[PDB]
Amino acid sequence: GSYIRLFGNSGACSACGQSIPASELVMRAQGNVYHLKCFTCSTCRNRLVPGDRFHYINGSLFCEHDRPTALINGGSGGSGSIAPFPEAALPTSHPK
Ligand SMILES: [Zn+2]
Ligand SMILES: [Zn+2]
Repeated sequence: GSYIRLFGNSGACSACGQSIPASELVMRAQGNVYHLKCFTCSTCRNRLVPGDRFHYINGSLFCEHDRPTALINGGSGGSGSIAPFPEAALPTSHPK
């Protein structure tokens, strides 16, 4: 295993992967987990906020400012995607 940076294999965000604590709520979407601080677009690094417009395509984070229009299934009369909320997912393993 090479991708394992999550103090083992409990849970981590694809942006940084620095431990998913039970204390810090994490943003979960289709089938992936992210940190509320790591919830930023990969184009302009705009933080996605619950109540603000964001884009989630192929498991990637974009924003209203970039708005990848060349490959957005549903980008018709203004896509209305809103950033999800952070909830507690899984605790990280701590090797004592
Ligand atoms: Zn993170
Ligand atoms: Zn952006």
